[PDB]
Amino acid sequence: NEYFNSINDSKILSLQNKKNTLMDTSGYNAEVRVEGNVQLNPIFPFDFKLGSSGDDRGKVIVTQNENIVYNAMYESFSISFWIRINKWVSNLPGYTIIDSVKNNSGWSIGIISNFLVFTLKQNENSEQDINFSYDISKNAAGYNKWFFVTITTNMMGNMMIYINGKLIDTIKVKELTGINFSKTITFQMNKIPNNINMWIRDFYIFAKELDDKDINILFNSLQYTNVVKDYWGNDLRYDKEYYMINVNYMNRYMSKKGNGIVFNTRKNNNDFNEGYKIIIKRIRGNTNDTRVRGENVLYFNTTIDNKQYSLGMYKPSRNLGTDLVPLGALDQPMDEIRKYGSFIIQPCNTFDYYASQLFLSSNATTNRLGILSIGSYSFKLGDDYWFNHEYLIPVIKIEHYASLLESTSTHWVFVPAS
Repeated sequence: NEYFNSINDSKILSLQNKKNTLMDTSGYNAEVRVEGNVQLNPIFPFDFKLGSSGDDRGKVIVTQNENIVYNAMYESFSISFWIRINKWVSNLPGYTIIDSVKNNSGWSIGIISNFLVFTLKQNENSEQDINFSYDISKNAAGYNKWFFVTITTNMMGNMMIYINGKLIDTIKVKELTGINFSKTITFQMNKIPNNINMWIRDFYIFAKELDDKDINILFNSLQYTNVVKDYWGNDLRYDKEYYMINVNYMNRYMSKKGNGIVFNTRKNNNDFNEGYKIIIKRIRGNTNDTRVRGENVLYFNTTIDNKQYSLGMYKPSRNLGTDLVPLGALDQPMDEIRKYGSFIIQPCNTFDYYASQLFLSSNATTNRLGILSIGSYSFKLGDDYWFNHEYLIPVIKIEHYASLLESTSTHWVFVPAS
């Protein structure tokens, strides 16, 4: 795969984490100082963490050698990295997160409100910037997911910004005389006059202008595709409590009536703190390392009252439709769970969310009998006696699901109860 090699040749700075230490694996060997409280993840993705807290707070400084800066100080360059910010609310005040400016000239990345802005500066008067705005409708609880930023900048060409491989906003670079690029880049959360976290990982800078096919290769090479992710982009894990949500129904939480699992309307969308939680339990794995991966056969438990149930098929009070059968909370032994409560997970990640599809399994094997979806149906549950009622329920389509195989009503996400 030379495509990958051709890009790496142009790499002037590669801020990676090896041996539990931040360093420059570019080969040009930059200086990396780690001041303050900077958590460093031992587990992949070997990310490093920073805060907005006062006093001793995290600071990472990187100093590049004069020779290699001077050459690339006026031509073409790109910046690419993974970022995550927790409680990135829409009313958030302005912050500078990554900054590379010495004497009123350079480049600077910052976040304010629903915007992540990238400024280019020459002097104290004039400055040209590009930004990415997050869709507040889709992210009422805050844009708290991991996302991969890529900024290409050609000095007499174009200055574009990418998120997750998708081009977002693009503007024309202005005449910038007297623009001196600093030899220092500082990762630190500094407020702007008039408690959040930030995770960074794989901060690369290139000496050329990367194209669409290059960016998207980079994006895809820099993730484990077969590791299913939670809502925020972290490795989805077994034996961990999550809130199970359908992509088409982000304003519903999970509840129970009789044997039936029923979805209900969230009171608010500040937090995800509502309804019953589930735990994912493993059955069959190509690997056995706590992480949930594609083609793993699995099942779901959940503690409702002081009992613990497992999600599994049941016979509804009347027929809901052809080949259609509801999923519910059942107190069933492992033999029943293998017949009627096992699923095969497949990751499905888009620009909007990190989700997954769930296929009904045949006797806990990877052979597929159906697909887990969601719908509103009229039947009896619990104390219901006189009339049928409409319930929004999880439902498995059996045998013929090629239609639903592409529907976003089959995309499920998992939000931790942290």
